[PDB]
Amino acid sequence: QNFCVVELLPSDPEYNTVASKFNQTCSHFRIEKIERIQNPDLWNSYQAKKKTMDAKNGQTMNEKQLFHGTDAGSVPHVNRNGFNRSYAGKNAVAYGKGTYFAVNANYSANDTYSRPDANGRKHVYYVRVLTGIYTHGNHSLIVPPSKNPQNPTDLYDTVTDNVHHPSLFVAFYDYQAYPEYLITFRK
Ligand SMILES: NC(=O)c1cccc(NC(=O)/C=C\C(=O)O)c1
Repeated sequence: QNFCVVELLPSDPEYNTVASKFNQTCSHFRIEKIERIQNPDLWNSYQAKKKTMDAKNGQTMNEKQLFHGTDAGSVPHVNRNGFNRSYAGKNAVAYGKGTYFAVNANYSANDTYSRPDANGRKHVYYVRVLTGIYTHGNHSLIVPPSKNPQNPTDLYDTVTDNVHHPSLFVAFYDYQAYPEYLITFRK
């Protein structure tokens, strides 16, 4: 429930990694700051989920770093809780009801997701997400579908808009995502 926020200096390698990724598609924005969110209990629950996923998915690289735009007022909620059940920015559209994450930052930089606040600042997290093994989503999902109807325990881990060339992923569970970095920027 408790956490720390550490601002990255522009000259730190970590700053540059995050900024470079963001700027692949968001170079016309101006980055005001980049912070690392340190929430030990959330990190520990996320690592336990990764350890379980890594034990079951074979060679799959279960983790992706993806983007999530949100309004200024959701930042304290995400910082304490991650993208949990009460997170007001969960969405229910063509790929299911859950939390939506973008492969590319420009998608999250849309004003609909990273709403500019009264000072014009926009907020996009760069999030460790356990994408695991995924399939094509659909509007009815609140959890991902089962992989094999002949042994329906094991579900897909996430769903996506396009299995072989994804642009977004939907995660349905708490502790499937860790809000590692917060990028504050403007137009
Ligand atoms: N909030 C986000 O940054 C984000 C990331 C990826 C996708 C979306 N999209 C949606 O919330 C809804 C529908 C969709 O893309 O088709 C938002």
